Amino acid sequence: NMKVSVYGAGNQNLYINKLNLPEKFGGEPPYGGSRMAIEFAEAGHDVVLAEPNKNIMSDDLWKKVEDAGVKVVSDDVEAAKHGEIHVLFTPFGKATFRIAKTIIEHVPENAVICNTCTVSPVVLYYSLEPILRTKRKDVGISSMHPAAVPGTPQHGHYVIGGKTTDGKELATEEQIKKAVELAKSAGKEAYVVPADVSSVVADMGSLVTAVALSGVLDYYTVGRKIINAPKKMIEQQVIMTLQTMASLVETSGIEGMVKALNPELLIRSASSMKLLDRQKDLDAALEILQNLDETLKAEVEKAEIKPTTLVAAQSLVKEIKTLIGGAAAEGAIKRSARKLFEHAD
Amino acid sequence: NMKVSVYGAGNQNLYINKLNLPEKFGGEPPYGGSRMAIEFAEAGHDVVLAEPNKNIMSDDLWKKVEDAGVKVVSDDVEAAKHGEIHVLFTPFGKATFRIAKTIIEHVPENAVICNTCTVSPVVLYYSLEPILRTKRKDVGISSMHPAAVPGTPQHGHYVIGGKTTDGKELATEEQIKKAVELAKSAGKEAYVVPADVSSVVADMGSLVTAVALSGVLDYYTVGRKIINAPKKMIEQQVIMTLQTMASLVETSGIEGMVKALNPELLIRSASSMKLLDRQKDLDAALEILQNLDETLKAEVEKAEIKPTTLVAAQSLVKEIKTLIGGAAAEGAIKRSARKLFEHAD
Repeated sequence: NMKVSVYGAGNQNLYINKLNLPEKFGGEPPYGGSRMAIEFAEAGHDVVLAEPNKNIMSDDLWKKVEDAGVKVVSDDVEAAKHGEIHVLFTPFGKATFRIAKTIIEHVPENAVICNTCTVSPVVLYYSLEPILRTKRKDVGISSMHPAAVPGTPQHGHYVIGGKTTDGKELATEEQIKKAVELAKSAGKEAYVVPADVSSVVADMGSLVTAVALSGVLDYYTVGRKIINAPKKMIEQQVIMTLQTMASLVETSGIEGMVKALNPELLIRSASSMKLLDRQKDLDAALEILQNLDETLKAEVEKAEIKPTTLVAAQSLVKEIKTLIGGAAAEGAIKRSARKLFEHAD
Repeated sequence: NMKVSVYGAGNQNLYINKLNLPEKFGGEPPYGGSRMAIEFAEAGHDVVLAEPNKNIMSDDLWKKVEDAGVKVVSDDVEAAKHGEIHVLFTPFGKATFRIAKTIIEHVPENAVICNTCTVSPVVLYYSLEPILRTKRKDVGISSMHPAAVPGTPQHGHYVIGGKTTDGKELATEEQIKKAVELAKSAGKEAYVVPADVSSVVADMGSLVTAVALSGVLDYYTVGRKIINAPKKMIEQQVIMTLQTMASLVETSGIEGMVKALNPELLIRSASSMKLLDRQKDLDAALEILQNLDETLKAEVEKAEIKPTTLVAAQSLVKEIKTLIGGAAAEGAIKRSARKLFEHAD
């Protein structure tokens, strides 16, 4: 049994009407934060749900939350005192950071604080870092990311943030094991993933990840089995294309990156790469690029390709450490990681 | 009419046997460099072809080259003196750079030197830069990249490198206009593309570009039409996923990046993104990820996720300029652009 505090019930009007989820995906309301609370309560845990606004959910939905055994409070500090694990199902932007900052002072010894989809745990860690580093060295940052809308049938799993690909531990092993056991007790598959990459595998952007990965693996097969390109050459091409596309969107936006890449041209080039006898990814892609929206094509036409300095980012991280280093290098790196991960502003 | 010099006939055994092109794509031999020479000669241009090794092509294929009106020399310096435009259909690695360095001394005033698929024009420019900057300020670097194997039916176009996304001009407008007119006279579509990105749209890696772009545009549609996510949020997710994937391959290789991303997990997450009623790219991707080669899965299992510091590269370029700047910043940037673009080593 665990003490669990969940923050934010979920905008039910959004799930129900705007996304039309009960019709499009399945399950029944409530969805989101309250649904996670329900599930944790049903797992036999001691669950508190903090929600300042009782209007975001029908009274009948409230009843289902309480019926599950969840204690509903409107005071974040009260949930802060309760939980050994704290799950922020809280709005995009300032609100998440305000709540985290509010509870950090009050959570009990060794509590772990977890993001869901509205924030990166790396950025949440940066926002609490002055506190975590002085007054609350015991508190962990992790994630309890559903990577699905809780209450829909797609929700069979949780993404939990562990040690970053840089080796930084944001939470202890104990803390991470608690989060894992929480996900499992609710009948979900638990995935521990490096905390920096959790967003990449769990947010709505995971559509891009999965499509891009499929193109990489397709290219890897052609390169190994048909062209016989050395491993390092295939990797260099992989890095060159994805890094260029990322950096073009970073300076110029989706429209500007499309202006630079030219989909018309891309159809021609990528045609020469039909070398295996079924490449469903390539076929899909060529089709999609052939049928660009006429008004998208019109934005693209008029887009500016802003100044872009195309570089291998890890090599540039290496350069800044050995050339300037110390506190100024760390400052540059934290700002640039923040530019990468920060969800809203 | 133009004087044109092409370097490298093309390994005919490779196109014919190893890639089985006449059977798989069409056309007739010769393919490659000699084929470009043939086509330029047929366009009514004064064409020289430099090839040190007469064994790389059957005597009957040689005959077709000469029959077209191409003058065949085995001396690079002799082709160097001839051409106003110089097309390097030359091997991966040292050989391309050795030839470029050999001809640079001898090409006539205002000549333009062009890469094809074995080299990036940015890296070719770096290798000649001490010369281009002192003795040969008149010489241009561009590309004449077929983005297809010349002699196959897929070859209907040329990618020509113009001003870089950073604003650097590697060749004059005159020089670029010559290259364009060359491509057109051969009946090809001419695409002028920023020279830094030419590789990304023209090399074998353009498979990854086209697949990844299709996932980006799919995600852009869901985000605009279904989720109603603000434009900047969609872009931030786009940057975050592609930049992470690039940098994971950069430190850890394809196997290590797949170990970090977890395709099993990716199937689950990306499932929640089936929101439009036909997403052929997503469907292809989920399929591909479900059916990973058993021995690929085994490499992935044992792969190391090396230290990776996940950052937005353009933001980090901005940091190095304002923190250190000058000659040390330029050195760091050139090395990191070189790490990105360099095809072989």
